[PDB]
Amino acid sequence: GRQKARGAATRARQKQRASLETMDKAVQRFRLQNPDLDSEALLTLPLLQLVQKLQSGELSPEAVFFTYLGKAWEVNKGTNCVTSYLTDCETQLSQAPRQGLLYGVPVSLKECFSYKGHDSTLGLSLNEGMPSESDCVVVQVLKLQGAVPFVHTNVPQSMFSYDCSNPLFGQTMNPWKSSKSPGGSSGGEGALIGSGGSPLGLGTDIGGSIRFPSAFCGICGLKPTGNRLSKSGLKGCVYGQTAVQLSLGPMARDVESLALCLKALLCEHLFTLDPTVPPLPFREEVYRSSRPLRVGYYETDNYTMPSPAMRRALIETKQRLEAAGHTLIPFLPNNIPYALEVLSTGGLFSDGGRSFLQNFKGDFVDPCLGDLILILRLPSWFKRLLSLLLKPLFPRLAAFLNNMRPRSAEKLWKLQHEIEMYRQSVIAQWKAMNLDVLLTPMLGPALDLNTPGRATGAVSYTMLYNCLDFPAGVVPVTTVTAEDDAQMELYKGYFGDIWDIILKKAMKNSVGLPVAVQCVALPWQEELCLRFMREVEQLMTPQKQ
Amino acid sequence: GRQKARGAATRARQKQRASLETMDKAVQRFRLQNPDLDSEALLTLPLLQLVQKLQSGELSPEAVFFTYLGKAWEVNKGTNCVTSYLTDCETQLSQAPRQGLLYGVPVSLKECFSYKGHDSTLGLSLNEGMPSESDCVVVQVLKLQGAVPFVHTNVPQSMFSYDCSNPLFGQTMNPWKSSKSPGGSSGGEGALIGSGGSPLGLGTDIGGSIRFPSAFCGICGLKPTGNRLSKSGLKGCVYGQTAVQLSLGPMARDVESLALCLKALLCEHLFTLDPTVPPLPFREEVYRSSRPLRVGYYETDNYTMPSPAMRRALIETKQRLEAAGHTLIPFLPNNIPYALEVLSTGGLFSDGGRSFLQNFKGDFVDPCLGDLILILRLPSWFKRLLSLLLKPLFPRLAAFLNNMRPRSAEKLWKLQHEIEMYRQSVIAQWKAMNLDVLLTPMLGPALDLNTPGRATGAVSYTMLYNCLDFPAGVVPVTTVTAEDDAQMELYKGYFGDIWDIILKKAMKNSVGLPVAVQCVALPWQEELCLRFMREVEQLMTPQKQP
Ligand SMILES: *[C@](O)(CCCCCCc1ccccc1)c1ncc(-c2ccccn2)o1
Ligand SMILES: *[C@](O)(CCCCCCc1ccccc1)c1ncc(-c2ccccn2)o1
Ligand SMILES: [Cl-]
Repeated sequence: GRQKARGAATRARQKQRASLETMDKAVQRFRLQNPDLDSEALLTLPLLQLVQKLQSGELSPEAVFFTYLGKAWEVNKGTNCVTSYLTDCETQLSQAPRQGLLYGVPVSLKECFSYKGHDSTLGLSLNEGMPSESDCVVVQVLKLQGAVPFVHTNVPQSMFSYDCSNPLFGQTMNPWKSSKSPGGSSGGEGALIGSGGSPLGLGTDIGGSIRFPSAFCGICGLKPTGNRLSKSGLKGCVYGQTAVQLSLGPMARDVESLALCLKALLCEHLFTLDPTVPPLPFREEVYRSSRPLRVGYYETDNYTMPSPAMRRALIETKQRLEAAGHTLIPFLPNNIPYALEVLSTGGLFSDGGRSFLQNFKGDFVDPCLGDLILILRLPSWFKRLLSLLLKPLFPRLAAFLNNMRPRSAEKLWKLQHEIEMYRQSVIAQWKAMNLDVLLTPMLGPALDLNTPGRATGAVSYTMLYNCLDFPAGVVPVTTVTAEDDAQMELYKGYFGDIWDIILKKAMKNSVGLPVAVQCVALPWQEELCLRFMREVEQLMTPQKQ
Repeated sequence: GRQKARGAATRARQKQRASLETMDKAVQRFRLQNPDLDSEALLTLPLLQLVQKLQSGELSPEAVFFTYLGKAWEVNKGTNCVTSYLTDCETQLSQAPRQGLLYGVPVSLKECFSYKGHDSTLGLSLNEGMPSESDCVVVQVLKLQGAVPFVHTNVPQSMFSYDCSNPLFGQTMNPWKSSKSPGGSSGGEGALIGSGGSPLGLGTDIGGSIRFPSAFCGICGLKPTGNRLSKSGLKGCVYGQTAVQLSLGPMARDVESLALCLKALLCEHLFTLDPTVPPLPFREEVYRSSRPLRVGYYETDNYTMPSPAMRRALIETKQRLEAAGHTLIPFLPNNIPYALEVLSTGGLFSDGGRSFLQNFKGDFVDPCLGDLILILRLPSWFKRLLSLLLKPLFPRLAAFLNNMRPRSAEKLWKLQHEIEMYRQSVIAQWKAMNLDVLLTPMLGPALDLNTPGRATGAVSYTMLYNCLDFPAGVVPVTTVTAEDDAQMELYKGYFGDIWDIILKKAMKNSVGLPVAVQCVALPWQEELCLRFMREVEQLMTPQKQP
């Protein structure tokens, strides 16, 4: 029976179509009244300058809103990144608090950021036609800071994916190349911000879901420490999994934009609306520091062989940092295989997938999820026998499979404790070399559509820091050259298993696509992390001031 | 076989004896050289004044250290609160950083605060002769702030108890009345600080273990939000249970001492030594505020009927707050039975007790734990059958028994999510009435020895805030009167089960014993919480000296 799933799809498509139609009408009505508005001047302004002109009165909020609405609508045509037009938002426009740190700034939202009167489907049939009954906390704070949230953007079915397709709204494409994934689970945001259609957005990230789409689409993203920001009111599909913690964070065209966004969120409105978040205000002094940095670095995690473009990105950044006076120290977190295979996978799937799979009862399984659902459905004894068979030839596959089995509360306790010990073990490493920050590769360039679901190993660069729960952001530093792309033909991977084979093929045909590096700091050091991101932005892409 | 347990007891008792003997020799040697030191003047100084005089140079650190060491040794004689003399600590004395916020202050440590070269036994055989390899983080911070940690103090076997006895170092007694429990699991500290033998100490608290001993021994304690202070290096016996988190916090003779101790701990040293703790510095402006407060309150949680002393303590505090200009708003957190029976008990024993019971293999089970170990050992089906049998008669006993069973990772996720939602439910309730703070009763007067283990129900007043993970502190406000004590003979309890019956008997003969109220704020509001504790202290113990 798929009648219910087909009904949901038909309806979701109707709403998305209607929303885009409403956007078109609003944009045309505005343009007829403002024939002389220099829209490209306004669209190309960096957020900081846009904000200052909104604040001075030089730009009206309406001019900014409708110009950006027009561009969002245009870029959606080739990306399918927008799922819904947040229908209140013009009335919010007219009432945006004037002294707010984000006054007059349109902000895009990953679909799971609950918004009153709108579904947060996550691409699942069961969530369709169940509108949210209030704004989640961070949407409330944005609004109290004068921001104007205006679209929900697309995500892969269930959000447990670094691709971006679902059976409801379909497939989001990379704005730089249609055959490529925008990444995700925050892929809508990546596609939208990456093509100029929103100056600022929020995403979420449990295995790389802010960082993948940022990297793949050539923009900036920060995954803070999990509890730096509020997850109150967020839509999700598994509840009470605390071993590997969700984080929510900003995505934007530059580092300053992420900094401003954090500064606006980390205010009294957030702290009182959600007392469970520690009231740590944005430390501007740490963000603005120009002190030389002790920067740890690795060019590979020995788990996912990096692409030629990834490796060159890393070495060139290393080199410009050295040239600017920073100390670059080789550093690799210990026991990565164990963090990924036992701690991260086990933490994410301690119950064998059963809670997660309830979401798919009755539903279609998007092709971009691959065989994940098929695998999770297998009984525990079969996952185990399969694991023992695969171990000698494909130890990685064997490891994930074994750790995706159900267990007792007793074993989850043991797992939670190991996560905590691992965390302190890397902190210890870090302190022993006296690092300030850590520079790593970031998976790049964008994989072809429907391949992230088949290259699970490639999450190693990002998931490590979900497991450690350290702040981690990504900055675009280069684009893939023909030379980089030709060298993929020599890429073999460290394991030679199906994940390596698919990644080889998936990263081909990527000339001109953006490639990032990743910046990490210790827990609660989001300001230092951003300070480091700002430095990399400056040295590698000087033109983004 | 208890041959190993007996061996560990014999050794631990030798060490304790040797420790105390070393303390005596050091005290005697000092006193010989300082015949004209007014030790009572020095002992009776409040910590803030003591700190200032250490800081000016008017009192030497040696004077303060040895005078306090002498008092500790004296009060131990009738309390058995000291398990070990922290042997480095005279060398640390000589090297204590002069600009440190706690320069020259002797500090007592609950035995689970790891200290280089010493066991943290927790009263368990299996931890004896396994000396800690370094100081835990908060001990390091204390030392970097110029403090001088000097004794490990006693705890009930495993710490999972609000009495204070174990098979290794034995039973700690209340300094006010030796037939009474000092409370605990931080009972050593309560007994030591409560009789004058230490001006400041740190304890831990997962179900009330800072607040019970503070309340029972007539002193102050704060249980902060769990992750306000670093737990790195703390000794425990259950690993990876994150549903109901442990919290560490100060104990002292007044509120200002708690404030100073939090201020000294919340510095860059702690934050960089344990990056997992959010670097929230102590907000003095919030602590020193004298704004009128919206104070929620209840005289009873409808779970544990309060003793007459508890209820009067609560109403008199309510009344003085109103007299002082604060708004007192009736308020009771919703669904307390659920939070205690399902959320707290389940989170604490999600695995049916199996990890916890590992600690007791081969060991004696201290009488003061009651039947806890016997009940955890019971197979799951039998816990369940027993529970259905008890349900009609004793629903409370039935509930705990049912929620003490093992479950899957899947159900723990559901539970962890329920804890998180309940937390938000109470927060919403709290915001709906626009409270600043909450005033509740606090269990007591001190129960007789070996009865906390049989009055599990009486953790209701404190464990609620472990479950909610709100900062909660206790302040002494009155002592039990003849009239309060006479009225316990009419105490029936709300359930009439064996826990109500034992509490009635256990609080008997308590004239003169201290009785506290409890102060709560929202998560991360330790400064507001302490501000409110200060106000109750000012109104109810006006003769509490500066
Ligand atoms: C996003 O980070 C997910 C990226 C894809 C990670 C797949 C990891 C994996 C590991 C082992 C086996 C298979 C796959 C992301 N952002 C939000 C969420 C999310 C998911 C579910 C509930 C709430 N939030 O994932
Ligand atoms: C302390 O808070 C314990 C107070 C007693 C709580 C008993 C609650 C209970 C009993 C039976 C059934 C259900 C609930 C305290 N402080 C520290 C610790 C501790 C214990 C074990 C390991 C580490 N820390 O308990
Ligand atoms: Cl936290």
